[PDB]
Amino acid sequence: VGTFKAKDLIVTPATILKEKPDPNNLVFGTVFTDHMLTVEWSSEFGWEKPHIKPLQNLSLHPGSSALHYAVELFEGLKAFRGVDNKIRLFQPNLNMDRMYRSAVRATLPVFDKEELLECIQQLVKLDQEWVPYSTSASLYIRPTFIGTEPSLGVKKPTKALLFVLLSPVGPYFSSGTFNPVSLWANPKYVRAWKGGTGDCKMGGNYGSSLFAQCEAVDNGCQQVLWLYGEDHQITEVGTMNLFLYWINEDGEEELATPPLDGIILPGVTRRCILDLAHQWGEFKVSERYLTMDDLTTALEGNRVREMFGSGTACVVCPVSDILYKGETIHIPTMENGPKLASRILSKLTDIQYGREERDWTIVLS
Amino acid sequence: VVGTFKAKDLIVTPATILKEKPDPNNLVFGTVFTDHMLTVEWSSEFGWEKPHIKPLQNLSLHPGSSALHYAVELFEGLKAFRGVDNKIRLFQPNLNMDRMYRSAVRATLPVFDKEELLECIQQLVKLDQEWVPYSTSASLYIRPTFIGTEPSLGVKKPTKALLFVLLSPVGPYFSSGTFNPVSLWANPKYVRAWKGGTGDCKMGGNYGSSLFAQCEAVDNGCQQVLWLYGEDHQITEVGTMNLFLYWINEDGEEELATPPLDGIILPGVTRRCILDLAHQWGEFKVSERYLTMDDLTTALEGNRVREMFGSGTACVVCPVSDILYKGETIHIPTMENGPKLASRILSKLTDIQYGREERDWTIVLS
Ligand SMILES: CCCc1cc(=O)n2nc(NCc3c(F)cc(Cl)cc3F)c(C#N)c2[nH]1
Ligand SMILES: CCCc1cc(=O)n2nc(NCc3c(F)cc(Cl)cc3F)c(C#N)c2[nH]1
Ligand SMILES: *Cc1c(COP(=O)(O)O)cnc(C)c1O
Ligand SMILES: *Cc1c(COP(=O)(O)O)cnc(C)c1O
Ligand SMILES: [Mg+2]
Repeated sequence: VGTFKAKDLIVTPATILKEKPDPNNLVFGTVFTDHMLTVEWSSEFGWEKPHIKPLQNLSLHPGSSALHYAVELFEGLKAFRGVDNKIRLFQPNLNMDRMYRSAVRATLPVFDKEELLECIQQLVKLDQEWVPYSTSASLYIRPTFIGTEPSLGVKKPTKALLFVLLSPVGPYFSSGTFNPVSLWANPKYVRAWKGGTGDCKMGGNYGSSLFAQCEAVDNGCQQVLWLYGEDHQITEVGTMNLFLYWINEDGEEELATPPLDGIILPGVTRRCILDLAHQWGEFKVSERYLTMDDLTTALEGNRVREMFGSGTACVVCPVSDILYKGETIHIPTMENGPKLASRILSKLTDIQYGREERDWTIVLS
Repeated sequence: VVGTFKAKDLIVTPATILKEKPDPNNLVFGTVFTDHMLTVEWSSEFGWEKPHIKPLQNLSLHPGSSALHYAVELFEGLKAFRGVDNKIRLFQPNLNMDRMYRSAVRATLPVFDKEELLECIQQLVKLDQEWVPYSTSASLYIRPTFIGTEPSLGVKKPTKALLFVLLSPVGPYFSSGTFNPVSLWANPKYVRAWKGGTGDCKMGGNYGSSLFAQCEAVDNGCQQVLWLYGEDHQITEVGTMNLFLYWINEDGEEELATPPLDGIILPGVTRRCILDLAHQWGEFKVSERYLTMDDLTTALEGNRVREMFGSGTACVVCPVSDILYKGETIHIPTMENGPKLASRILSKLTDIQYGREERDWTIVLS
């Protein structure tokens, strides 16, 4: 039981460097930088020294448990080139906390969160010219942790690989504006269950999503609204946390989001939005159950203001419609500004690009 | 695009150095691999490439491959058996091809021609046929595997995939080669699968989530997990195996019971074979029915339980001796009852697998 250390980094620079992309023509998660971080683990010898080396294919035994039994987890965070040309990470300690917690739940080996964050800092530093020269683009950082056990028994792995990829990305939507989405709400598909891994960023949570999203697209919708339970609770939207801004049953202005009862991924963006809403103290902030009946009752009383997803790749993604029980239900998000969604995006973007000082950002090592 | 690969297009790159075969008595499940593997690449742009049989070697995967990030992956498990007549047989391999195809559609992995995949698997086993053990208690495990190799990090249907097949010689699941009854850990805190989920498919995402509960079982002195579901603590599966209960039921009737295929149970090939045999014998009631922990503890207090066992490909029939539940150890008298039915099932399935009797369930290697 132990950790790799950043002071042990072995750095092998690429001798052929790739052209950087146009920061205005960027598709999320498609372009990769020159270098990656890799760290090997075995039960026999523990953590090997960490390597920063050229981006390359992984060489994996075909029996590797990541390939058979989804022994795998990941993270997602961003580096931003500030208005002052200082590169900043955003809330990276929250990602290290979540990745450590996911590793325990996956039965992958633990590591020192500060050692991994310093290894990520050194990788971004080497590839810093990849952090785009744009106030609407960023560098996506993908820490990934896989079982590489070369045996077909279903068991805790005795071999693993932790690696980090970098990808320059633009706005999630090419327009760089709000592209409000239609949601497909079919209770036939359930993303997560009590006693499952839905509250960890484990790869096994995401395999089911593709089929339901393909069905959404066949029915003229862009994303899945994940429903849970006999009362059709609204939980998450695609790969994003779900917020509802409304007048509640008590006549109170409220920002509501489902609570962390085991079927909700505790998003870093979700945490930030709840912290902002509590700080502003302008309306009620509630982690509470929201059902489709709660929503349709509110819509018929003109009580709904905004619905939006939260997540790293999109930040704030408004919802305009839900298809449920054969009816298209309009959500008036875009007819209400969307004032709160816009205020949140502006605040987070100002912090990310260093337009205001914050404890939420760390300058590049 | 090429809609499916064909076996007639197989490219064979033989290994030039062959490995020493293992002792068929000293085999740990899924640890030893044969000389060759099958690989077939797919892209949305061009469809399926030609299939390759080549030496076992590492895969070269883009680190963004969706199998590694979002568990875009599934597998199968089936066996080849060297008969008492030295003919190698497969056991209902078309059921595995059907299950794998159905899982691929649910995963959004590309379709393939099930007959062409089975012919490629036959050619791979034929090349590595000396790996099929010279033992009536050992077999060759076949692991078809299908992974998303999409390099991009969006959560989306893959535009690149790899279908591959590994072979692994395996002995009895336990080195003793006799029944090693297990103790089960029953904790309703963890759930394997749920209604609206993918528990009825061999998708890798069903297994990664299970390891934590298995580790908790082991540190509480148990070998396997009894998977509970719902407010009434339905008993569903035992480890990675289907669950059978042989008992006198609530109505006083001798009964072999197993949970029903309601979407949270893997539809095991061994499970369906056991139900088919039990219906054919007609010596007791055969029921696909819900079973709860209360049903089981009530039966045990009434001395109504005869045998409990798992069914699956790697073990065939795996008896259960004990369950740890609500802080108490509950003895299951499987081994004090022979176990007569478990032994009879094992003997019948092994007689079919090793060609001691003719069966529509076996196919001789082409
Ligand atoms: C898994 C981590 C990487 C990642 C991959 C991926 O494919 N997506 N897609 C995202 N947004 C699509 C989307 C939308 F555009 C709108 C709504 Cl309401 C809901 C929604 F999910 C986001 C985000 N944020 C994201 N992140
Ligand atoms: C996933 C497919 C490959 C595979 C991997 C693996 O680790 N196992 N372990 C198995 N048997 C352990 C076990 C037991 F020994 C006894 C009982 Cl009651 C329940 C049980 F699961 C079996 C079987 N059959 C199996 N198959
Ligand atoms: C990552 C993730 C979230 C939250 O994303 P953040 O980028 O941490 O805000 C929500 N739901 C799912 C399924 C996720 O994978
Ligand atoms: C593979 C598997 C079984 C057994 O299926 P067979 O086709 O008999 O090998 C049972 N339960 C689970 C969860 C499985 O993965
Ligand atoms: Mg054909």
